[PDB]
Amino acid sequence: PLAQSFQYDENRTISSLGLYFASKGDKQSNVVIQIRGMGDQGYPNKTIYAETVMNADDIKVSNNASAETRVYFDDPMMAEGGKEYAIVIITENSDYTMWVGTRTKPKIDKPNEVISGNPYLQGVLFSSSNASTWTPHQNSDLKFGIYTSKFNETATIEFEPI
Amino acid sequence: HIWGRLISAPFTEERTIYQGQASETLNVNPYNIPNPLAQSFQYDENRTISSLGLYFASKGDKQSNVVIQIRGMGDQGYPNKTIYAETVMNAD
Amino acid sequence: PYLQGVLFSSSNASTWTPHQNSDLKFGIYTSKFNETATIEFEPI
Repeated sequence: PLAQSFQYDENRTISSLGLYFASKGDKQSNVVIQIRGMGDQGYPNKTIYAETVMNADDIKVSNNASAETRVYFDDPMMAEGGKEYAIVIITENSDYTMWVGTRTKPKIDKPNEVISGNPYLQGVLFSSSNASTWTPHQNSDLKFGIYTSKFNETATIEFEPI
Repeated sequence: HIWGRLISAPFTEERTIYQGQASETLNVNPYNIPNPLAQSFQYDENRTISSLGLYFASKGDKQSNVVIQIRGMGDQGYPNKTIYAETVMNAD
Repeated sequence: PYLQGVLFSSSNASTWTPHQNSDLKFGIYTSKFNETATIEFEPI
Protein backbone atom coordinates (compact mmCIF):
# COMPACT_ATOMS: atom_id res chain seq x y z
CA PRO A 1 0.00 0.00 0.00
CA LEU A 2 1.04 3.61 -0.71
CA ALA A 3 0.14 6.90 0.98
CA GLN A 4 0.70 10.64 0.54
CA SER A 5 0.46 13.21 3.34
CA PHE A 6 -1.07 16.66 2.94
CA GLN A 7 -2.39 19.56 5.02
CA TYR A 8 -4.34 22.83 4.81
CA ASP A 9 -3.79 26.21 6.46
CA GLU A 10 -7.54 26.64 7.07
CA ASN A 11 -10.67 24.53 7.58
CA ARG A 12 -11.72 23.18 4.18
CA THR A 13 -14.47 20.77 3.10
CA ILE A 14 -12.74 18.11 0.99
CA SER A 15 -15.32 16.80 -1.48
CA SER A 16 -13.28 14.59 -3.85
CA LEU A 17 -9.76 13.46 -4.75
CA GLY A 18 -7.77 13.17 -7.96
CA LEU A 19 -5.41 10.29 -8.73
CA TYR A 20 -3.45 9.07 -11.77
CA PHE A 21 -3.04 5.34 -12.49
CA ALA A 22 -0.46 3.99 -14.92
CA SER A 23 -2.04 0.51 -15.14
CA LYS A 24 -4.76 -1.60 -13.53
CA GLY A 25 -5.83 -5.21 -13.08
CA ASP A 26 -8.67 -7.21 -14.59
CA LYS A 27 -12.36 -6.34 -14.58
CA GLN A 28 -13.06 -7.99 -11.22
CA SER A 29 -10.19 -6.27 -9.38
CA ASN A 30 -10.80 -3.22 -7.19
CA VAL A 31 -8.83 -0.66 -5.14
CA VAL A 32 -9.81 0.68 -1.72
CA ILE A 33 -9.15 4.41 -1.25
CA GLN A 34 -8.92 5.74 2.30
CA ILE A 35 -8.09 8.98 4.09
CA ARG A 36 -6.27 8.43 7.40
CA GLY A 37 -4.99 10.81 10.03
CA MET A 38 -1.37 11.73 10.76
CA GLY A 39 0.10 11.12 14.21
CA ASP A 40 2.22 13.43 16.34
CA GLN A 41 5.46 11.94 14.92
CA GLY A 42 4.51 12.61 11.29
CA TYR A 43 3.33 9.15 10.22
CA PRO A 44 -0.10 7.76 9.25
CA ASN A 45 -2.19 6.33 12.09
CA LYS A 46 -4.80 3.57 12.27
CA THR A 47 -7.71 6.02 12.44
CA ILE A 48 -9.73 6.13 9.21
CA TYR A 49 -11.82 9.20 8.37
CA ALA A 50 -13.06 8.15 4.91
CA GLU A 51 -13.24 4.99 2.81
CA THR A 52 -14.50 4.00 -0.63
CA VAL A 53 -14.10 1.07 -3.04
CA MET A 54 -13.08 1.84 -6.65
CA ASN A 55 -13.88 -0.91 -9.17
CA ALA A 56 -11.60 -1.54 -12.15
CA ASP A 57 -13.91 0.19 -14.64
CA ASP A 58 -13.89 3.41 -12.60
CA ILE A 59 -10.07 3.42 -12.56
CA LYS A 60 -8.93 5.25 -15.70
CA VAL A 61 -5.37 4.65 -16.90
CA SER A 62 -2.99 6.27 -19.40
CA ASN A 63 0.62 5.91 -20.52
CA ASN A 64 1.40 9.64 -20.05
CA ALA A 65 -0.27 10.33 -16.67
CA SER A 66 -3.04 12.18 -18.53
CA ALA A 67 -6.09 10.22 -17.35
CA GLU A 68 -7.51 11.42 -14.02
CA THR A 69 -9.80 9.12 -12.07
CA ARG A 70 -11.99 11.04 -9.61
CA VAL A 71 -12.60 9.49 -6.18
CA TYR A 72 -15.78 10.39 -4.29
CA PHE A 73 -16.76 9.59 -0.70
CA ASP A 74 -20.28 9.48 0.68
CA ASP A 75 -19.64 11.73 3.73
CA PRO A 76 -17.49 14.85 3.01
CA MET A 77 -14.10 14.94 4.73
CA MET A 78 -13.80 17.99 6.99
CA ALA A 79 -10.10 18.94 7.17
CA GLU A 80 -9.14 21.03 10.19
CA GLY A 81 -6.64 23.79 9.55
CA GLY A 82 -3.10 22.97 10.62
CA LYS A 83 -3.70 19.19 10.86
CA GLU A 84 -1.95 16.76 8.52
CA TYR A 85 -3.92 14.03 6.77
CA ALA A 86 -2.82 11.12 4.59
CA ILE A 87 -4.49 9.63 1.53
CA VAL A 88 -4.14 5.84 1.66
CA ILE A 89 -4.47 3.42 -1.27
CA ILE A 90 -4.86 -0.32 -0.63
CA THR A 91 -5.49 -3.25 -2.96
CA GLU A 92 -4.77 -6.98 -2.73
CA ASN A 93 -4.07 -7.23 -6.47
CA SER A 94 -0.41 -7.14 -7.51
CA ASP A 95 -1.11 -5.55 -10.92
CA TYR A 96 -1.75 -1.91 -9.96
CA THR A 97 0.72 0.93 -10.60
CA MET A 98 0.62 4.68 -10.08
CA TRP A 99 2.52 7.65 -11.43
CA VAL A 100 4.63 9.30 -8.76
CA GLY A 101 7.08 12.20 -9.35
CA THR A 102 10.64 12.10 -8.05
CA ARG A 103 13.19 14.87 -7.66
CA THR A 104 16.08 15.06 -10.19
CA LYS A 105 14.26 12.63 -12.60
CA PRO A 106 13.10 13.57 -16.14
CA LYS A 107 9.44 14.30 -16.71
CA ILE A 108 7.49 11.65 -18.62
CA ASP A 109 6.12 13.99 -21.28
CA LYS A 110 9.14 16.36 -21.22
CA PRO A 111 12.36 14.32 -20.85
CA ASN A 112 14.37 17.47 -21.64
CA GLU A 113 13.12 18.91 -18.33
CA VAL A 114 13.85 17.46 -14.88
CA ILE A 115 12.01 17.94 -11.58
CA SER A 116 14.42 20.37 -9.91
CA GLY A 117 12.93 20.98 -6.45
CA ASN A 118 10.75 18.74 -4.32
CA PRO A 119 7.45 17.89 -6.12
CA TYR A 120 5.22 18.73 -3.12
CA LEU A 121 7.17 20.25 -0.24
CA GLN A 122 4.50 19.76 2.45
CA GLY A 123 3.87 16.06 1.76
CA VAL A 124 5.81 12.80 1.69
CA LEU A 125 5.28 9.58 -0.24
CA PHE A 126 4.99 6.47 1.92
CA SER A 127 5.16 2.75 1.23
CA SER A 128 4.28 -0.22 3.41
CA SER A 129 4.03 -4.00 3.22
CA ASN A 130 1.21 -4.34 5.82
CA ALA A 131 -0.46 -0.88 5.92
CA SER A 132 0.89 -0.35 9.44
CA THR A 133 4.63 0.37 9.15
CA TRP A 134 5.36 3.08 6.57
CA THR A 135 8.72 3.73 4.89
CA PRO A 136 8.86 7.41 3.84
CA HIS A 137 10.20 8.59 0.48
CA GLN A 138 11.40 12.15 1.05
CA ASN A 139 12.35 12.85 -2.59
CA SER A 140 9.08 11.50 -4.05
CA ASP A 141 5.42 12.48 -4.03
CA LEU A 142 2.36 11.15 -5.82
CA LYS A 143 0.74 12.97 -8.72
CA PHE A 144 -2.58 13.95 -7.14
CA GLY A 145 -5.17 16.68 -6.85
CA ILE A 146 -7.50 17.49 -3.94
CA TYR A 147 -10.83 19.26 -4.51
CA THR A 148 -12.53 21.34 -1.79
CA SER A 149 -16.16 22.45 -2.09
CA LYS A 150 -18.36 25.41 -1.08
CA PHE A 151 -22.10 24.82 -0.67
CA ASN A 152 -24.63 27.21 -2.22
CA GLU A 153 -28.25 28.16 -1.53
CA THR A 154 -30.45 25.53 -3.21
CA ALA A 155 -30.15 22.49 -5.47
CA THR A 156 -32.43 21.02 -8.15
CA ILE A 157 -32.93 17.68 -9.89
CA GLU A 158 -34.87 17.33 -13.15
CA PHE A 159 -36.15 13.89 -14.16
CA GLU A 160 -36.44 12.78 -17.78
CA PRO A 161 -39.98 13.05 -19.19
CA ILE A 162 -41.99 9.99 -18.17
CA HIS B 1 23.84 55.22 27.01
CA ILE B 2 26.73 53.19 28.50
CA TRP B 3 27.93 49.58 28.34
CA GLY B 4 28.30 47.08 31.19
CA ARG B 5 30.37 43.94 31.87
CA LEU B 6 28.84 40.99 33.75
CA ILE B 7 31.69 40.34 36.19
CA SER B 8 30.42 37.65 38.59
CA ALA B 9 28.49 35.30 36.31
CA PRO B 10 25.10 33.95 37.50
CA PHE B 11 26.06 30.34 36.58
CA THR B 12 29.02 28.26 35.42
CA GLU B 13 28.65 26.00 32.39
CA GLU B 14 30.05 22.51 31.86
CA ARG B 15 30.19 20.44 28.67
CA THR B 16 28.57 17.13 29.62
CA ILE B 17 27.86 15.67 26.14
CA TYR B 18 30.32 16.03 23.26
CA GLN B 19 30.42 14.05 20.00
CA GLY B 20 33.66 15.27 18.43
CA GLN B 21 34.19 12.84 15.57
CA ALA B 22 33.28 14.16 12.11
CA SER B 23 33.76 12.65 8.65
CA GLU B 24 31.37 14.21 6.11
CA THR B 25 29.15 17.20 5.32
CA LEU B 26 25.35 16.98 5.13
CA ASN B 27 23.13 19.72 3.74
CA VAL B 28 20.64 20.98 6.32
CA ASN B 29 17.92 20.59 3.64
CA PRO B 30 19.06 17.67 1.44
CA TYR B 31 15.68 16.91 -0.14
CA ASN B 32 15.07 20.39 -1.63
CA ILE B 33 18.45 21.53 -3.01
CA PRO B 34 17.91 22.80 -6.61
CA ASN B 35 19.36 20.46 -9.26
CA PRO B 36 15.96 20.28 8.18
CA LEU B 37 18.05 17.93 10.35
CA ALA B 38 17.85 16.77 13.95
CA GLN B 39 19.86 14.87 16.56
CA SER B 40 18.43 13.06 19.58
CA PHE B 41 19.98 13.05 23.05
CA GLN B 42 19.08 12.21 26.64
CA TYR B 43 20.34 12.55 30.21
CA ASP B 44 20.26 10.15 33.15
CA GLU B 45 19.42 12.97 35.60
CA ASN B 46 17.63 16.33 35.82
CA ARG B 47 19.96 18.86 34.15
CA THR B 48 19.57 22.57 33.37
CA ILE B 49 20.65 22.97 29.75
CA SER B 50 22.04 26.47 29.18
CA SER B 51 23.58 26.48 25.68
CA LEU B 52 24.32 24.29 22.66
CA GLY B 53 27.42 23.77 20.55
CA LEU B 54 27.18 23.20 16.79
CA TYR B 55 29.67 23.02 13.93
CA PHE B 56 28.90 24.46 10.48
CA ALA B 57 30.92 23.64 7.36
CA SER B 58 29.50 26.54 5.29
CA LYS B 59 26.86 29.27 5.52
CA GLY B 60 24.79 31.53 3.28
CA ASP B 61 24.96 35.26 2.66
CA LYS B 62 24.77 38.06 5.24
CA GLN B 63 20.96 38.20 5.26
CA SER B 64 20.41 34.46 5.75
CA ASN B 65 19.61 33.01 9.19
CA VAL B 66 19.08 29.57 10.74
CA VAL B 67 16.37 28.65 13.26
CA ILE B 68 17.57 26.40 16.10
CA GLN B 69 14.97 24.50 18.13
CA ILE B 70 14.76 21.86 20.87
CA ARG B 71 11.78 19.52 20.41
CA GLY B 72 10.64 16.57 22.48
CA MET B 73 10.87 12.89 21.59
CA GLY B 74 7.75 10.76 21.27
CA ASP B 75 7.13 7.30 22.69
CA GLN B 76 8.13 5.65 19.38
CA GLY B 77 11.54 7.37 19.24
CA TYR B 78 10.87 10.19 16.77
CA PRO B 79 10.71 14.00 17.10
CA ASN B 80 7.30 15.48 17.94
CA LYS B 81 5.71 18.82 17.05
CA THR B 82 6.08 20.26 20.58
CA ILE B 83 8.85 22.88 20.75
CA TYR B 84 10.49 23.65 24.09
CA ALA B 85 13.00 26.28 22.92
CA GLU B 86 13.60 28.38 19.82
CA THR B 87 16.01 31.07 18.67
CA VAL B 88 17.19 32.73 15.44
CA MET B 89 20.90 32.74 14.53
CA ASN B 90 22.16 35.29 12.00
CA ALA B 91 24.88 34.63 9.43
CA ASP B 92 27.45 36.60 11.41
CA PRO C 1 29.73 8.26 17.05
CA TYR C 2 27.08 8.85 19.74
CA LEU C 3 25.41 5.64 20.84
CA GLN C 4 22.31 7.08 22.56
CA GLY C 5 21.42 9.41 19.67
CA VAL C 6 20.39 9.23 16.03
CA LEU C 7 20.76 11.66 13.13
CA PHE C 8 17.51 12.58 11.35
CA SER C 9 16.55 14.32 8.11
CA SER C 10 13.25 15.60 6.75
CA SER C 11 11.79 17.47 3.78
CA ASN C 12 9.06 19.19 5.86
CA ALA C 13 10.17 18.92 9.54
CA SER C 14 7.45 16.34 10.20
CA THR C 15 8.41 13.00 8.62
CA TRP C 16 11.95 12.17 9.76
CA THR C 17 14.22 9.59 8.12
CA PRO C 18 16.73 8.25 10.70
CA HIS C 19 20.41 7.69 9.90
CA GLN C 20 21.48 5.08 12.45
CA ASN C 21 25.19 5.01 11.52
CA SER C 22 25.51 8.85 11.61
CA ASP C 23 25.35 11.59 14.24
CA LEU C 24 26.02 15.30 14.31
CA LYS C 25 29.18 16.84 15.74
CA PHE C 26 27.71 18.78 18.67
CA GLY C 27 28.12 19.72 22.31
CA ILE C 28 25.53 20.42 25.04
CA TYR C 29 26.40 22.60 28.04
CA THR C 30 24.67 22.34 31.41
CA SER C 31 24.76 25.04 34.09
CA LYS C 32 24.87 25.27 37.89
CA PHE C 33 23.72 28.59 39.33
CA ASN C 34 25.58 30.36 42.15
CA GLU C 35 24.57 32.55 45.08
CA THR C 36 24.88 36.08 43.60
CA ALA C 37 25.66 37.86 40.32
CA THR C 38 27.33 41.25 39.75
CA ILE C 39 27.38 43.76 36.88
CA GLU C 40 29.86 46.62 36.43
CA PHE C 41 29.34 49.61 34.12
CA GLU C 42 31.97 51.69 32.33
CA PRO C 43 32.84 54.98 34.08
CA ILE C 44 30.70 58.08 33.64
